[PDB]
Amino acid sequence: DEVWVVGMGIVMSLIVLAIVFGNVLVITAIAKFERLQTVTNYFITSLACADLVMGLAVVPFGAAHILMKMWTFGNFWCEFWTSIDVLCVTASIETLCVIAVDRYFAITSPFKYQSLLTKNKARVIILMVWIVSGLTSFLPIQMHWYRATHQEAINCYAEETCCDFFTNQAYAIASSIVSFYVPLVIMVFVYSRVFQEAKRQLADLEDNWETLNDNLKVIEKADNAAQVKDALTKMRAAALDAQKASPEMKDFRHGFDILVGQIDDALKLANEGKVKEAQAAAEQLKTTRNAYIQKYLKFCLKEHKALKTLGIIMGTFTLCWLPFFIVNIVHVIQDNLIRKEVYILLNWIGYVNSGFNPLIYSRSPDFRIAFQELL
Ligand SMILES: C=CCc1ccccc1OC[C@@H](O)CNC(C)C
Repeated sequence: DEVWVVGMGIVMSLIVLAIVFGNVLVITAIAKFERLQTVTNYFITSLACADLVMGLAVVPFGAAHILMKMWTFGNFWCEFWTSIDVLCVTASIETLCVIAVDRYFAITSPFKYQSLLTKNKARVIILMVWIVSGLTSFLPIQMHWYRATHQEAINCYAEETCCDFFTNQAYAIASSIVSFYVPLVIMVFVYSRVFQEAKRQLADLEDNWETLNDNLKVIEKADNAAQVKDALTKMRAAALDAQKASPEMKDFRHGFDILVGQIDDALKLANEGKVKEAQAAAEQLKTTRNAYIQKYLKFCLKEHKALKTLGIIMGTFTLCWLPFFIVNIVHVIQDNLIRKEVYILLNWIGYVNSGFNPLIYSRSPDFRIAFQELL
């Protein structure tokens, strides 16, 4: 008893401070800096604000309730506590779904994400998500929908006792489906499509830079300047195609301008060149692609890091909250399987998850620099 009452208190307090500190840093980095201020970062700010509300008005009260013997704030301020608890989870999972949809709308069809998905549209989307979550969270709790249809619990709904959820079958199933299981399917499908499509765009650019290496390696330094025209004609077309398909747009466009100019110098205007400049210009092309791989690999690595960073967050959320939501479905199909010991523990797993988001953000170099220049 003596060891538990202090160890649990220390653990919960450390979790509270970790959640508040991390989410405050994540919010401040977006809200104060200018380098990282975009629609995806606006959605990140919405998620961080939801998790901050979870760490402020949900986690400490649940910790006090589990640490103490009974509620203390009254029969009211317990409906609000549960409402805010459900709202934070719903507005986190739906914000994650919006993030996945956004990262699908900016990898599949660009030139529209920079024209329609503006700051005003991002604000509208996050407001819509928050209002939808509020409508599906507060309204059932604030009235008789969440009440249980049996008399053992009714003692804990009044007379200033208890704050346990006491799930009723209909509301439990409806909330576990609408709030979590519906967003967790659209979310997973959309993000899996994003990963299936991102590889394709990388593959399209990789092969465009393959039809140049074998072109340069095989045809240029063999013979018959006539076919050097054929290789260079193929080289120009593939270079132009890659050029046709954030400093990325500026840097890549100017980079391909140099490559095309070098290609034209290799094509010359007084042909029969053979050795005097066709091979000499070919060697310079070898420097160009050797100095382009560095930029191209850096960008591909950055995207495969940025996407996997969001993949970890969308994976950490599932691996933390799904164990709880797979138990709520058990409590309705057949009771007496789980007592109120691992139900609290599995629930508290999702509570801890609110602090894992800022640590995952530190993996991204863009966020890490903002964190360092803020502490
Ligand atoms: C289905 C359970 C209620 C619920 C619905 C949607 C999101 C989260 C939900 O519950 C997770 C915890 O917030 C429960 N909170 C009470 C204190 C147990």
